[PDB]
Amino acid sequence: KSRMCGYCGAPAPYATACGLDVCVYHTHFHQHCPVIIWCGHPAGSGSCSECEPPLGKGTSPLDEVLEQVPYKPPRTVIMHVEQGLTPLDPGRYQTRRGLVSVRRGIRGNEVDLPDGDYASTALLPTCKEINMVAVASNVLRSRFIIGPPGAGKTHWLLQQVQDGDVIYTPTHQTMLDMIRALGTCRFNVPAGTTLQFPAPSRTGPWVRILAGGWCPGKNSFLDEAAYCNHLDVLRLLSKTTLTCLGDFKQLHPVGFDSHCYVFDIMPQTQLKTIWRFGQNICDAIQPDYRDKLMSMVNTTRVTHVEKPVRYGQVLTPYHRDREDGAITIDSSQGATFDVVTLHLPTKDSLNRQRALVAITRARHAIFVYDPHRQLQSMFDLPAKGTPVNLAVHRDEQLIVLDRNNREITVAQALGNGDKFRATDKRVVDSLRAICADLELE
Amino acid sequence: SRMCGYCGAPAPYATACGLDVCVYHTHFHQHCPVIIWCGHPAGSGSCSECEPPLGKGTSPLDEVLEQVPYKPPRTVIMHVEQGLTPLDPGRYQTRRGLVSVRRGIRGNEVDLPDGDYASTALLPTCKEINMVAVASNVLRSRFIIGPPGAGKTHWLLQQVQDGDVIYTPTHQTMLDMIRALGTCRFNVPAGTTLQFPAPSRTGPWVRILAGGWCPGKNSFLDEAAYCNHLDVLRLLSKTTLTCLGDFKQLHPVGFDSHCYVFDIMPQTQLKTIWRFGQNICDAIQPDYRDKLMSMVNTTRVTHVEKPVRYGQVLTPYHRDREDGAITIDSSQGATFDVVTLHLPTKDSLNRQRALVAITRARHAIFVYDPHRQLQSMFDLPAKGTPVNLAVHRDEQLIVLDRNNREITVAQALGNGDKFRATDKRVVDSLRAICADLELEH
Ligand SMILES: [Zn+2]
Ligand SMILES: [Zn+2]
Ligand SMILES: [Zn+2]
Ligand SMILES: [Zn+2]
Ligand SMILES: [Zn+2]
Ligand SMILES: [Zn+2]
Repeated sequence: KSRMCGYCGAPAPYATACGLDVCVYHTHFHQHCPVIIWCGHPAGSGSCSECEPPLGKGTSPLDEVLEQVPYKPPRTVIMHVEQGLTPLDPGRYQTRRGLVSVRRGIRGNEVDLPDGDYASTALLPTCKEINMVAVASNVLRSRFIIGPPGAGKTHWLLQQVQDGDVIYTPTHQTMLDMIRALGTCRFNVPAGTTLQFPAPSRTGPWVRILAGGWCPGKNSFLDEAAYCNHLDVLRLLSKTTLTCLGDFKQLHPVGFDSHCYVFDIMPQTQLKTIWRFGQNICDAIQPDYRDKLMSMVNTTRVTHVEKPVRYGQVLTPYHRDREDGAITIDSSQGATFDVVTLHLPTKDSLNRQRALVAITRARHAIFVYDPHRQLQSMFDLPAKGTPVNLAVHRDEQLIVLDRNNREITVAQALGNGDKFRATDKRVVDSLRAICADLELE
Repeated sequence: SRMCGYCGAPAPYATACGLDVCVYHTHFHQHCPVIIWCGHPAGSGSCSECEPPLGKGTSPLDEVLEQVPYKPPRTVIMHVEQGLTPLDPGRYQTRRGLVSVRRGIRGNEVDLPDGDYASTALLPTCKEINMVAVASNVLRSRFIIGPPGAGKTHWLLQQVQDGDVIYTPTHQTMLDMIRALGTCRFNVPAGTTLQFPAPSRTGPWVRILAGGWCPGKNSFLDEAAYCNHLDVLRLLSKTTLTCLGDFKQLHPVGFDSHCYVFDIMPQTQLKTIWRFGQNICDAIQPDYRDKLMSMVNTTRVTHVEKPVRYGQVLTPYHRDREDGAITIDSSQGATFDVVTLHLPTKDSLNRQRALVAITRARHAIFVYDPHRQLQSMFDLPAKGTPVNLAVHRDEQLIVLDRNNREITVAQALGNGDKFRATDKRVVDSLRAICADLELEH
């Protein structure tokens, strides 16, 4: 029945409002939110003889991380205490006589408060289940795998996960992405997803949304780690070690300056062999990666157009510029296409991470429309030729670009004696069907 | 009431082979005996009606039947009791000539009042064959010659409607059809030693050729040069066909060549090849009218002086199979990345079986021909490939450089030549292995 302190796992009679469990000493070293102490007041408040002592800065990295998660206090609901029953929700409240926990009874909700009216604040779930001792060691027992785009980190996970293992992943979407590279996996469809999830096949490794806390398994993995909420990572490292796959040079987490500090003190190894694009792309993105990248595939065509084009998937920075099937660059992390157009109509719109992702989505050809010459400032991606015939869909119509980017017909492509380049199944199926009809007409 | 298979007139008799004959045609089926007005077979001077001698028939059918000799069954005894016998349904020749043994909720449903009659069963060989309609229906059908790797089965997907039917000659061919189709109705055959998917019942049908005709809108014949001559006739007794095949690949088992009907149908040939290089295309071009064009890189040809075991090993004779090698005839419609042709026995290679063997692999073929059998049929020179092949041996991925030297994937990454595979399991190994080289070393 006794809680241990999340900073100093000594006995923890108290709790922050956010709410981490603190000991008698650490009540004055959590400047992130108030902590009510032995007297009815919060520490630091000059309200009496006990809350008079001043607060101090905390030495934990947890403190430094809360500096980017501002405390939004919820408003006081009031505590109407029966004989022992009260009409309130789950529990974990700070009244005025110390911490109070109301427990789920189906014969009413029971509290160990004598009959009266007490003003009560709900505790947040921000630092619940965080144990900074456990984190301190576990992080040193964990590993981080830098998978650049197209190095197949997401695949190495498959040739290593076993069915008693748990895979954590940050968003509903990345969750789904992982379900499908696995196939048979166990999971729960998140409350309030706006997507359609397969059937939870009940004989596979587990897949869980990072925000769900820790769940026991044998080995645990963190998918798209450099992107994950800092506090939910810590909630994991308070209970297990982790095998972390991600990339610092792509997108940062959505409410934070950079990636969580725990990855910076892990041992880090980086995949160097790339299965998705040509060496010219690899060379363009090399500055962001320590070890040399070696491309297993052909030169990816690079073309810089003067006026906008619509070849392949169109990627664009800002939502307002999306036309006719295009998508945001951010929404394309993890995705792969044969051909992308990089659509840059709006100025000061392309940050270095957003540029990385975009020039590494395509396999065979990228078309860059960069009137404000933004991309040259971050990546040296010179125009590059391929002596092949590109095949891509556009408005459900197979079109063919020759080695000089002229739209020609399937028939003319067979005439010019250059091979077709394409990987997408539907493109390749349209391509093979059409060549049949040409011969049988 | 039954018409005649030769002569669509009232057919009150029937050959031993299952073909309904009129009164005229009784004397013109030299393939097997048939019984007349009396109890005797014509020809046999053994009565007062069977004295006139037999005549040669003038249908192509008679000509086909010269290739399936009549094997007459040992005479069963038909125990007619209750009007029911304990023999299996069909047609028999008792005492009385024509007697039909039906389905029955009673069990058998026989006429011929009770007694115990020596019976002979008719075979199912010419059952439901109407040469009149065949004659008229061939001239309405079409034949698509699809050389190996022309993807004839792909053009078929792009034409078939849900009411259409697709016949196919073997269990294996049916499977491969079903998988290329996806959504398709079928019944798994009885006795199958293979693993069929679940018969999605919202698709075009897919039936086994020996399962006779079944209603449908448009019908199709798969690997038509390979199909049983008489089973094809059964189809042309009821509908027109669209036939996809290759006369220059295997013959139907137990026949000289393909069924004559394809010779009097219009024929067109696919010219575009998606499987092997133009070197292999040139090697087989004598067997095809129209020029073959390859859409893929050269295939390596290596003539070995010792037997090897690189890739999938093909060999003509069951006797020579060792360590997972497969006969050449088992490999029609299969595709591999690398094949080894294992030619250790003399006079083993007809022309069809070489055509098949040398058009199975995508990227490399190794020939072991110490009896120099192949040269007599196909000019298959040696050709080099500036690449590193990859293939499994015995659960172990081995790599061959551009000089056919086994190397390690480590060394492969060093010689700076791209890898060349397509098989999924091979490519996943290659990937997993390159991961482990940079991750654990
Ligand atoms: Zn403490
Ligand atoms: Zn706090
Ligand atoms: Zn106080
Ligand atoms: Zn007749
Ligand atoms: Zn017969
Ligand atoms: Zn007679």
